[PDB]
Amino acid sequence: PLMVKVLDAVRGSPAINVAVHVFRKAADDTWEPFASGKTSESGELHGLTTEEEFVEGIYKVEIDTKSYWKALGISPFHEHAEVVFTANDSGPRRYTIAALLSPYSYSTTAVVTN
Amino acid sequence: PLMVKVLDAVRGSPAINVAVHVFRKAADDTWEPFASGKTSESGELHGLTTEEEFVEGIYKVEIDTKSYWKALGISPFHEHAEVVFTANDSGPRRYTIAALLSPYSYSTTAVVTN
Amino acid sequence: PLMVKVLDAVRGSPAINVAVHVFRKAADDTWEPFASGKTSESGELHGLTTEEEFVEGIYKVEIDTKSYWKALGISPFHEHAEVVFTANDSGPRRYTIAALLSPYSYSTTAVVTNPK
Amino acid sequence: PLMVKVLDAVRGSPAINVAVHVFRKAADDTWEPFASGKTSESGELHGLTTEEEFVEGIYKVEIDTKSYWKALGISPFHEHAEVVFTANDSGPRRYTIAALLSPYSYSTTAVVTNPK
Ligand SMILES: Oc1c(Cl)cc(-c2cc(Cl)c(O)c(Cl)c2)cc1Cl
Ligand SMILES: Oc1c(Cl)cc(-c2cc(Cl)c(O)c(Cl)c2)cc1Cl
Repeated sequence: PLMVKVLDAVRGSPAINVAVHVFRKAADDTWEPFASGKTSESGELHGLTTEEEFVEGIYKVEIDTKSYWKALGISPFHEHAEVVFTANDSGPRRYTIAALLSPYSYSTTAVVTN
Repeated sequence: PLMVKVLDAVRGSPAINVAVHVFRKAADDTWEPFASGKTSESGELHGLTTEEEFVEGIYKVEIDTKSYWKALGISPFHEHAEVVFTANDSGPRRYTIAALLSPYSYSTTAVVTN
Repeated sequence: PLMVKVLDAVRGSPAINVAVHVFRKAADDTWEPFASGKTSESGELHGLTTEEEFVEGIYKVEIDTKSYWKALGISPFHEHAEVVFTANDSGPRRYTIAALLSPYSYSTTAVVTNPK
Repeated sequence: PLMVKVLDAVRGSPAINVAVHVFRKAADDTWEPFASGKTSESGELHGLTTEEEFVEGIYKVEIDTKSYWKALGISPFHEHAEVVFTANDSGPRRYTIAALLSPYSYSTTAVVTNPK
């Protein structure tokens, strides 16, 4: 039900080997670790969760952009890129969170489908 | 070697049934029709060309954004979105041209891979 | 030293009356309130801080996008847009944090200048 | 009535000395030169036209991104960024055309206001 895709706007490529951490907001408003991984050669991270586990709630996707740029020897602005959203059962069932990265900027969108 | 992908930033979805026209710059600097189609349910348009036909040169991808918004009953700013680039044999062989559409804005990127 | 600018990609306009909260990471690693305000009719928020107060640190600028969209009758995807960055670590700079908002997407950039 | 603003997403700065050419579609469907200039140190290009000259029509703003990147040692993807729009069809408006540039990507938006 959840896929994260990261692209590099400097090289025109997938952003490969980017660390991604997913958190779920707890009852006490803290962020509890949920799923994590590193993007593949396609810039994608699949297999984070299952339909059973991915219940309604507020989730945060944290993308380690700073390490990505530093590994390319490029000085970046942001510490990370964070995407925070509510999962809703009334909407479509599959969520792609995409991010398009530059050193001093990023774009992010959601593609939510059945 | 060429795929076009169009996304809708208002609905969080693929942009389906969007007309896309591809042109190649001729020797006299005019744009000659090359390929065209309409995006699929996934927002993608595959099958535009073949490796044999997609020689080095300057290409233009024109995305009919205005008709897309008008069909949703939404007033848009742009007449269309145009992406103009050089195909280069020294670079990677596969080109994805992606566009993320809003009524008064768009983002576009290239994902160029082997 | 710090300005925030927010634009609306649906209407082609400034995003007016957007709430913005700025935090600074404390020595104990918590986010401390630093400053807040709302965008003006130009989509800009000035006057958040001073060059004396805006010391080195890790700052978070939280833009309350959800409240903004809901008031237009759009049920948006994101809770907020957060921008996290180290500031002033090579001496004072001027920072503009800009965001371009859609219901299911946003772009953000920084314009960083050196006052001399 | 028409301002163009260009930002650099790699450096976090205005995109300075970017060439911009504006065209207007003629009655014979050709693109007629309308006005041109280069972005200033703020990344802005003012003074392209007047409210009298900027009549109804279909306009193209061509931003010469390739030349800009090449001068930074980046071989970019696009030839240029072109923005095509109908202007002033409900009376005069003020238009800001903004672009945020990366070597393989750009974003563009419009801010359209009504002077009253
Ligand atoms: O498959 C995708 C490709 Cl190729 C591109 C984008 C994508 C994502 C963002 Cl944030 C953008 O600004 C643009 Cl222009 C494309 C998204 C997906 Cl899901
Ligand atoms: O003054 C500005 C104007 Cl008009 C536009 C942007 C701006 C900001 C983002 Cl995030 C964009 O994707 C685009 Cl295309 C423009 C920024 C500033 Cl500071």
